[PDB]
Amino acid sequence: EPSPYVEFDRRQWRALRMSTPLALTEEELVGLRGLGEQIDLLEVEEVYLPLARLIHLQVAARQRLFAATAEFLGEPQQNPDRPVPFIIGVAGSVAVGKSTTARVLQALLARWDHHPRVDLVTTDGFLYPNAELQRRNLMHRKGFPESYNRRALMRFVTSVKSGSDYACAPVYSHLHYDIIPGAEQVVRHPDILILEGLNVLQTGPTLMVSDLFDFSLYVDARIEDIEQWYVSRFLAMRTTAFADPESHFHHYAAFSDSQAVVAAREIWRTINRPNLVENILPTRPRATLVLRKDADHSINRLRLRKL
Amino acid sequence: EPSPYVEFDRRQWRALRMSTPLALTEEELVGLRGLGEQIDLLEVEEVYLPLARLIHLQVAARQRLFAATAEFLGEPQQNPDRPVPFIIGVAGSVAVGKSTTARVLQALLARWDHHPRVDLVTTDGFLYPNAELQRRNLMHRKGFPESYNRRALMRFVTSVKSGSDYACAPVYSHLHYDIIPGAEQVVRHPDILILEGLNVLQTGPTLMVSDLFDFSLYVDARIEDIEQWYVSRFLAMRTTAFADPESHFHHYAAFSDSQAVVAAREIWRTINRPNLVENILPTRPRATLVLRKDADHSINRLRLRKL
Ligand SMILES: Nc1ncnc2c1ncn2[C@@H]1O[C@H](COP(=O)(O)OP(=O)(O)O)[C@@H](O)[C@H]1O
Ligand SMILES: Nc1ncnc2c1ncn2[C@@H]1O[C@H](COP(=O)(O)OP(=O)(O)O)[C@@H](O)[C@H]1O
Repeated sequence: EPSPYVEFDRRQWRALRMSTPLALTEEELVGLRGLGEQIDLLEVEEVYLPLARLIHLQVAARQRLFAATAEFLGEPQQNPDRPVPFIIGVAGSVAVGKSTTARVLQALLARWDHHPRVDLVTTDGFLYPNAELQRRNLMHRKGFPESYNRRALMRFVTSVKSGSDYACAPVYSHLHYDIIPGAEQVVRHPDILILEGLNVLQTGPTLMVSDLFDFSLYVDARIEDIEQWYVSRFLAMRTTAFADPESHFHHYAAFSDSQAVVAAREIWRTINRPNLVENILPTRPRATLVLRKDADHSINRLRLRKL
Repeated sequence: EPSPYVEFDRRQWRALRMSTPLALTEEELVGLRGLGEQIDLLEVEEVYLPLARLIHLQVAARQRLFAATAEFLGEPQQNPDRPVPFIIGVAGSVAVGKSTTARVLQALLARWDHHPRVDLVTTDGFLYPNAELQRRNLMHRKGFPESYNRRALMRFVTSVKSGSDYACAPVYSHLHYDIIPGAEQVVRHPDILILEGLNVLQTGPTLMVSDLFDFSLYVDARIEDIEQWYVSRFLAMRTTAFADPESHFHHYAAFSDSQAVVAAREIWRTINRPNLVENILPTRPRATLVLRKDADHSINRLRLRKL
């Protein structure tokens, strides 16, 4: 039976790397991975390099596509130095490694000879402020579709892909657990934009951001494995993030392995798991490429969307 | 504020026709329109011709796109005489003229110099048989998402776009109001496939048909105007379709204008309107091109998706 997909194991996937060059040191790579992520240069070669290639083969191809509409409408032509921004989306559960994958990807893509302006934006900054969240009674739904100002989010990406000179996005603080007053991230007509978020790939009664993606990634892994990464990281943060007195979570630093595990699991059980099951996972089918990571965080399976 | 859309009035739209040739007589056009549709050669020139152009500009462009993935995967190349089928979807309410628009489009596209194999398939044949509908208690939800064997529908389109030599689809009888036993529509690797249906443009927790469209159309019009076309056509069918003794609706032929109007409205109120409002209209935002028709069935506004 025919399928819209094609799957590989790392062995099959790596052979598609070809000549793509590795332009990242093992040290640069470090400042790119988040706590708990195992990414090393090898994985960047057998997995991220082919991927970088695929994306580059499509950037050109995807443009012939907008050219047509421009030609059809009988408009000016190029401005080879201001084409239509290539939008890439990275989706996946909390603690699955999206940020690592997105930062690495941005590092690889920016380090290509064109030296493209590759901007990265997370939907974090599009959550509603805690005050506003409390108003709607959503302080325990942070991450669910309704906890984001999607109108703003959509306005943003649309602006960037429609060729605006610059666009602004609010900024979220993981330290204070809230939106930073007056903080803004300005994006100036990038060549490529990477939007990272749990709910980037979702669809709805209104034109959404997933409808503006030219390529998409879904970082996947077993649910019990992700809970594990989540709990584990929670305990680990007792001495890194939580250790800071300014942290909205400083009280967890004192917890014992045992209590921390109990706490980490309750949050996972009442917030992140339900959201992953009800909102995130149902979007996985639409991702151009799904990266299957096993229990050790290693990506060794991939599902590509050819149709 | 930037938008993913661009709108035109017929005046602006017609100028994009250019040189596109009219290869249809006023007589050929006739056997293409359904009862009540006002389409004439003029509209085919000021509206359908530009559209035919746009589509042709994209067929080429859309292919450079699959080429890339083929090149990336390091596969054989062309077979210029078996490229990836261009899938087009035509959505819209019951009685809005989809079938006319789809048949005309197919006529125009087939009559292009390449003389492409342009097949047209309606989702009608993918409804569940009345017996099966009765089992699920859906005899009054015919047209709603759940009244279709979408797995089959998806299997079909996927097969055709994945390059199969041929694919089969069941056949629906408007006369007997049910699926025709043993009837099948065989589609052989067309160059272009047009899928016509109320719910073609919808999205869901699973990869769907709308996800395989390379271009899409949404025939629109005011809701009170469509009800009008529906009721009006119901009465008109008393002497055409319903007049046949074999019709599952032959009993309506006898109705008086007044009773028929009462009946037509109850069906519209309890079936077609709810479905249009709850399922069809919410998909309009995702259509590549929306054709706004006014009360006289004339299309004089269009909304194009550039993003
Ligand atoms: N409470 C926290 N305090 C500080 N940093 C955090 C906190 N929670 C998560 N982070 C970091 O911010 C990012 C959050 O990632 P998550 O939201 O867990 O998605 P993912 O792990 O897939 O990137 C990661 O870099 C994570 O290490
Ligand atoms: N009860 C019926 N009997 C015979 N033909 C019908 C009947 N209802 C609709 N048709 C015809 O079949 C097609 C049904 O179209 P509809 O399902 O009303 O969508 P649309 O009008 O947008 O094409 C049209 O050609 C219509 O004229």
